[PDB]
Amino acid sequence: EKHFKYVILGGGVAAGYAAREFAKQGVKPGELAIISKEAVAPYERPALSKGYLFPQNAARLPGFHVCVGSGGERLLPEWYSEKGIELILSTEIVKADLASKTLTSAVGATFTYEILIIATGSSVIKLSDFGTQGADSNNILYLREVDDADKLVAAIQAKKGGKAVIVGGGYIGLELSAALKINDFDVTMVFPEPWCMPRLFTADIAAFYESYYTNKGVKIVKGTVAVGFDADANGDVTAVNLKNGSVLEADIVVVGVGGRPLTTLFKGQVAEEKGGIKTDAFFETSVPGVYAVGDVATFPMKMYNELRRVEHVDHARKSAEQAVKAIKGKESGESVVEYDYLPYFFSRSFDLGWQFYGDNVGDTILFGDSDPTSAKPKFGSYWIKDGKVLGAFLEGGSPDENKAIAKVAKTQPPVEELKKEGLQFASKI
Ligand SMILES: Cc1cc2nc3c(=O)[nH]c(=O)nc-3n(C[C@H](O)[C@H](O)[C@H](O)COP(=O)(O)OP(=O)(O)OC[C@H]3O[C@@H](n4cnc5c(N)ncnc54)[C@H](O)[C@@H]3O)c2cc1C
Ligand SMILES: NC(=O)c1ccc[n+]([C@@H]2O[C@H](COP(=O)([O-])OP(=O)(O)OC[C@H]3O[C@@H](n4cnc5c(N)ncnc54)[C@H](O)[C@@H]3O)[C@@H](O)[C@H]2O)c1
Ligand SMILES: O=C1O[C@H]([C@H](O)CO)C(O)=C1O
Repeated sequence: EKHFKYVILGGGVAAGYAAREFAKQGVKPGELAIISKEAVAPYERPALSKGYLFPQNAARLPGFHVCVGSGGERLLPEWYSEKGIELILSTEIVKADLASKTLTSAVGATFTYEILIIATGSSVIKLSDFGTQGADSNNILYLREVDDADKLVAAIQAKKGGKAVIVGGGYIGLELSAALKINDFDVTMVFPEPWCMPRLFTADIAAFYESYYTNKGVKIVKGTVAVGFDADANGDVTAVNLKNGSVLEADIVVVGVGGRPLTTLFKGQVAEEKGGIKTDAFFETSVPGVYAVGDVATFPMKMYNELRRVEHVDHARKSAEQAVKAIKGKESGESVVEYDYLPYFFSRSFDLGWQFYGDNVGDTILFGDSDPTSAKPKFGSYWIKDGKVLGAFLEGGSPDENKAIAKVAKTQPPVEELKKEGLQFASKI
């Protein structure tokens, strides 16, 4: 049975960033462990949908260990041992007893803590979860962890020049459709909503990305879902059957239909809200000494006076740091500031890249141009509620422009004629 003062459960983004902050905060050898089911030390998960998939000069471990994704120092396994931070890899925790402060691995082993950080991230939703016919076929692929990414790269090699079907029109769909096309596949994206990224993109924004993709030769089939798959005698996928009776031939299927917080270890033991583990502004759960960070946390979003859960990397990094600051604060007597999060989302594909800051509520307007025949296109939007700008999006911004939209979102300036020189508005705030 192992004993640690601090245990981080999960070896992902939030775990690595927590490890960095513990080290900044003076953690001593033998005090901290990170327990992860993965076989590798924490890494910047966003690379798996982007650089990992380049057909040459691809990202690979140990390159994109944390914290290189935010311009930080890289934490190789050897950083952890030299600091006496125990990485316990290839270890899945299958039970957590918060009353006894003990965790039990799949293999029977046991681990105790005085302070626990839950950083278990999200599951990948799978068509097999739905019981979809033929969803067990080979080369139907998901992307959450580096092991999944390796399987996809291997399929991309095995099936080169063939046909790929991307199921889903969220972040994964967007990024992976682009990656497959760059890898020389005939690519078709299939999704049920009226335009891609329906939660964040407006119809205007979505139409830009759809036309851009179309121009790159990506086929887009809207208004339907996969209801079945054909497989060959070896059980490899050969076609995707759609709700509307169409069939798409496929050598590879990539599915991105959402993720859900991995919180079932704690079912009944902590308070839960909006699908995640409820926390305060310090990431502390119902149970004292038990924190929850990253994708699992439902936490108070100061600037919008609501609880929220966020499933993006910037929050994973920041929430991790905050927890460690709160823990360390309590040891010498806090105060620590409440988490004050400004939402930051972003995606890049092909030669495109956008950022969004704030909250996408209220009425929207589009500025700039907007032309999918490029180059490089530069256009944005503002979300306006109660006479204030609450949210801002920009595709193709320089660093000063991106900064300027972030400042709009953080300061919520009043407005009416923005559309006029939209970007200039941000540049003058
Ligand atoms: C492929 C991909 C690309 C993405 N790209 C972007 C992007 O470009 N921008 C952006 O904003 N967001 C992106 N995201 C979202 C972002 O990566 C997440 O918000 C972030 O990883 C959350 O970090 P976290 O540590 O909560 O969880 P995760 O990094 O998932 O870490 C969870 C860790 O806990 C381990 N775990 C879970 N249960 C157990 C257990 N029982 N025992 C031991 N270990 C366990 C997992 O294996 C993992 O190591 C991306 C996500 C994916 C999947
Ligand atoms: N740049 C980024 O921020 C980025 C990039 C990659 C992954 N991710 C994260 O990774 C996780 C997984 O992403 P995702 O794209 O899978 O989730 P997502 O929630 O961003 O979107 C999933 C999409 O799946 C579709 N959907 C739901 N059921 C479906 C079905 N039966 N058939 C077809 N489509 C269906 C909807 O169009 C929805 O838009 C999320 O937490 C996401 O935030 C983030
Ligand atoms: O935040 C990120 O982490 C990775 C970095 O580029 C990894 O260095 C990535 O691709 C991002 O968008």
